Amino acid sequence: QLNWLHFLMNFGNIYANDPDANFDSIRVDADNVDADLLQIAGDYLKAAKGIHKNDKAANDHLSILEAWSDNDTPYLHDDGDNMINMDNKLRLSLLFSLAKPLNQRSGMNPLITNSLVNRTDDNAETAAVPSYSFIRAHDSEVQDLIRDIIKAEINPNVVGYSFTMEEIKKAFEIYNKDLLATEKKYTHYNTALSYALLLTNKSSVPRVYYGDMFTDDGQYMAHKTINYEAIETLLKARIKYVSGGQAMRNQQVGNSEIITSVRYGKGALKATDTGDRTTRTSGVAVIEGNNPSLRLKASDRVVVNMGAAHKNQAYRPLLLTTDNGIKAYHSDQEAAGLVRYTNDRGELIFTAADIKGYANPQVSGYLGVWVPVGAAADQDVRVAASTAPSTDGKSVHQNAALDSRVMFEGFSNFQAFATKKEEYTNVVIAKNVDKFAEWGVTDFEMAPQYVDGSFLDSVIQNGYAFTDRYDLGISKPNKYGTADDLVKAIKALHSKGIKVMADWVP
Ligand SMILES: [Mg+2]
Repeated sequence: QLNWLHFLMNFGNIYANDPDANFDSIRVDADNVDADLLQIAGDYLKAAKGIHKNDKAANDHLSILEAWSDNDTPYLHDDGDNMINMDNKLRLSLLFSLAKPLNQRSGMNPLITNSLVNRTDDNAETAAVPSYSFIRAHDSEVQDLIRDIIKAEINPNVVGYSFTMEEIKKAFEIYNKDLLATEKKYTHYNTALSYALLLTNKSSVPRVYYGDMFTDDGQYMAHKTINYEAIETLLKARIKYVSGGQAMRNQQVGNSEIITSVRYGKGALKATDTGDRTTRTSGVAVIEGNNPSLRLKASDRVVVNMGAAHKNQAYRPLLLTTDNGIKAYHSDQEAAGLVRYTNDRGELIFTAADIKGYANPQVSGYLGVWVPVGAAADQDVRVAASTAPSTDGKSVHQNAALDSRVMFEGFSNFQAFATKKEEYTNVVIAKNVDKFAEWGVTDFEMAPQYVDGSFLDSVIQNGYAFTDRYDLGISKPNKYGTADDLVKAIKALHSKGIKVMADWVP
């Protein structure tokens, strides 16, 4: 229903008499999506928000399709890029090359080529097709893993997803211990390696999942994951360093392989571009392996071309793999003891002294990330959207301005129920908006707000009549707080210029 969409996009106007309390954008939350409905949703955004006119209008109302497939990408593209779809091939490359157990783990080449964008050499001012990229989401796998854990370790007779509260309790004890284990029976390997690629890739809007920075269970933002520090470090570095063209390479070395991923720096689309002073102190190198047994030969070298702005230059680590986890460096001074140089050609050179396989709770393989020395404390290589008219018939354009955005899926289906007002998700969001701004979050994907411990979207969406979808914590609190708490959260995100995405189930 399009009149329910109209209500959601005017919730601030209708409930609060306050346009600053309106949602900015739409998550089209499908089973199957009819192409006709995608066209009508696009028509709403063009008529109401003028997204066809220029990138500033489009990027202030950036809307997505969630249909668990790539299938609608051609139709969305042909209909004028009025919303962006997921890059499902890249998600599957991250899952199989990095996250899977060793006996199912793919070679690393798909991380480069098995995507909407072949990132071997991505030098485009504007990518052909816009997208968002992610590794996990609220319904990507946890419900399945909790079922697997209960079936294997607690109750082998369980039918479907019909669990007792005590079964889910016990299953999360096992799940949470597995997150902290080197040898993982259930949970994903190499989360930080997946985020290092997601947050340095060109030509996609990355979406960070709440449950990769905080525990999937327990109170909102109460318990940081072991990967919180690595992911926060990458998010802050993305603002400061991540710009320009991309090169990805895949080298056989010793008994295994590595990939390299380079961004040339702001104002350098090609490896030959020299750019300006800001190009010199931006860009990044990511080095990854997915094999804990990786050992380089004494003669093995990994030569990493940083681009023509980076000849004869000091580099320092951002993230390095250690025996026990990942060390983060928060300044040039903190990394002073590990400075290395590019040569006359702008190449970093790594050896067995730098790269080997590790097995720890965060890494199954290898991660190293390097940034140029000398960035100002306030350096920000993001760019604002153009107000010049769009001239190709498309609304959303995957250019440097869209690449500057970060989406945050700001909920877990398995969050604990608040025991006091201070624990309500929407109260906590309002209190912590400075943190989302620090991370470069531009688009905040909120939980469904209408009026329950269900963790299956199927059960939730079946459990509420069409009138229930107008009750956004109004008749009684939703799981996330009162309607007034929702209004305050939307206004708080707007106070930092962060856009807020409504969950629209057609
Ligand atoms: Mg969905």
